Amino acid sequence: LNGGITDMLTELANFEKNVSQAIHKYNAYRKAASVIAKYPHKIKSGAEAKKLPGVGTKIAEKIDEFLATGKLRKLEKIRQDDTSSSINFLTRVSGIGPSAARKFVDEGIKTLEDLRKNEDKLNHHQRIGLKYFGDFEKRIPREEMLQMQDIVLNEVKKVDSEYIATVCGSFRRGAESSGDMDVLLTHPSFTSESQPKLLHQVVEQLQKVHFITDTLSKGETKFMGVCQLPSDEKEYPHRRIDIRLIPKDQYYCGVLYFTGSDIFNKNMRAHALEKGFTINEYTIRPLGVTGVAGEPLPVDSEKDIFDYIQWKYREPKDRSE
DNA sequence: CCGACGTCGCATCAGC
DNA sequence: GCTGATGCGAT
DNA sequence: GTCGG
Ligand SMILES: [Mg+2]
Ligand SMILES: [Mg+2]
Ligand code: NA
Ligand code: NA
Repeated sequence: LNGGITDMLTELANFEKNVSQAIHKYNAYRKAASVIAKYPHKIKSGAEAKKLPGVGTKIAEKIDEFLATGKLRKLEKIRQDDTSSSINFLTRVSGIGPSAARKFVDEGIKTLEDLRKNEDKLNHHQRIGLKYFGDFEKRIPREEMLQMQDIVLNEVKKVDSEYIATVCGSFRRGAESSGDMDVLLTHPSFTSESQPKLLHQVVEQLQKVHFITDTLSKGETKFMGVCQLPSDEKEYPHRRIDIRLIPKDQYYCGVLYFTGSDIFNKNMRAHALEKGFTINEYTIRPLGVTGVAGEPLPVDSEKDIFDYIQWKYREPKDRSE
């Protein structure tokens, strides 16, 4: 329908974020690319697009140009630019954002090769991003995700049978593949102000059984790293895994948010707002007579939240929006 | 015309 | 050495 | 870049 338009907008989005360092323009282009991707008609003019929320004058004009010529002069130019295309490209390495990408490129470090020759200039996260550059862009079929979940539940329950662990993200919604694995962890000993080894013990056991292979970051509540399923057949790609330790009374807010989708949480938070409730990742709080958030409300399941805002409990599988 | 546009854990930097 | 700022990746 | 107070 409109793939050349949404690809153009997304390509424009990356340059804003990665090259121009204009995060708000990057979000503007993505919002336009979104509303256009969900629009069930081949767009015939910019004015037609201008009607969607998030498509403004400049994007209307760009669609017009793309439609008359099949390209954008500005995009063609930026694509052929050595500095800018390299800056944009290097940011595909996890841990290299717009600012590290610019410094590298300033000093002639432009490709994954140049990064290979220059490990001493790279921090821990950046080497791991480089090391698994290829793997980190592969998707994870559900079947692998299920084997990954097997290992995670087994090993956590093994460390202490009173842990509760839930694998969230698109996997929880029954998606056919996933980009990474997001595990939320709680324990009856952990509430609000309340060991700082409850997370460490889990990471430890999963390294012990060679499931977790590398660490990007780890503190007392959040872990970010890499894992790989065990292999005379072909080895599995290395995967991103995050592990979060959330207090008991915030756990179900956490589970809901990190189940997504993006848009579902958008809509739900919005519907929530009009019923005079505000839901963040931690709490659901009732907005008082003048806009004052009061106390976090007691929550013991996902359903509890869904009740408060008089919404119908939704299965994770119907949470695209 | 002009400000908002998400918010925060962790790693690491800049400054004292 | 410590403190607060900044960069990054993110439902 | 778009929106909206
Ligand atoms: Mg026990
Ligand atoms: Mg994730
Ligand atoms: Na519009
Ligand atoms: Na990156």
